[PDB]
Amino acid sequence: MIVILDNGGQYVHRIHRSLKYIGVSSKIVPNTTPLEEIESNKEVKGIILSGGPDIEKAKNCIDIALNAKLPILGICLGHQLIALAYGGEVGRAEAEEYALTKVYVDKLFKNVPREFNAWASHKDEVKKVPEGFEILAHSDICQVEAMKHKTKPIYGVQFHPEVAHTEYGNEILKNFCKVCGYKFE
Repeated sequence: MIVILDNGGQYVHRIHRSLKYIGVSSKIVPNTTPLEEIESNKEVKGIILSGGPDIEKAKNCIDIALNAKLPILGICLGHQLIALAYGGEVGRAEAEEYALTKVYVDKLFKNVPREFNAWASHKDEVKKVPEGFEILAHSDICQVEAMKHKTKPIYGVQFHPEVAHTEYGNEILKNFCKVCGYKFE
């Protein structure tokens, strides 16, 4: 089971519907869900922090990003929240509207080409990557399209892998799920 923190965005049900596509069970919980509740359910093998319009209403994800023992994928707001949580920096970015963005893989991306089109907003972006993290990908307009913690199973993506408009979206979700112990036969 994967747990999805609902940070309020339009694409949270889509996360559940894409994980289903690749045969991964998931459930949406409100983003005020204490970390203890999530980890007491031993079926939960990973966490997704969803997209969301307001970082100041998703403060509890910072607690989850720092303290969880399970793997974490942050998506857009969630990517920014992981960055903030380890003492990285977030700021206004280049363009608010969801658009197709060419992403360059600089190093999650098993079975994915070096360039691919991703569905992304750039209202906000990680300005400073925290200690213990490294950039996995970038676009022309965004230095940090994806990142991961070097030793902890924690991943962020500025773009929405759950949206069909993202090429290899389900492959990216599936690579995350493999880290969460999921077998794909």
